[PDB]
Amino acid sequence: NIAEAVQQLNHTIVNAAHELHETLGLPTPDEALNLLTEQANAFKTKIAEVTTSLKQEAEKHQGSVAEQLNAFARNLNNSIHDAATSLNLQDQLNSLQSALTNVGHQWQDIATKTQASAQEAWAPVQSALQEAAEKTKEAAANLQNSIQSAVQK
Repeated sequence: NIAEAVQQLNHTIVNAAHELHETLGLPTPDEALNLLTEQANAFKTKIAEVTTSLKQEAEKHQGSVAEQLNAFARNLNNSIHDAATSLNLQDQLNSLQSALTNVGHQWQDIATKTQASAQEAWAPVQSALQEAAEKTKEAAANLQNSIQSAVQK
């Protein structure tokens, strides 16, 4: 189930990243920079939301799942914090593209983990993980919609 969610996330992310490159076709090298920074911030905002809600969840469980859950969240947060920092279009673009890529990889990691647990250890936090995956997918679809609408007018 998570597997699915996570698979759908990936596709989303992959595409979104492709589009990032079309920000370069914008009128000014300034317009785009502002656009990007904005988008990056919107994303960052959302990913951090998830991180916080998953941290909360972890607080309710025992064992290594809770540990690992809290960890995942922390990590998601680390791959985004510094993504709208660069002072130029170039670095900005690189930064976002990476940030996006790292969020996807981290999602795959945790998905695989849950899958490899024969004792079904992750079952107890499945809903939370799923919702979070959805929220991440939306953030990335939203971003894409933006890079798209700003390149059609």
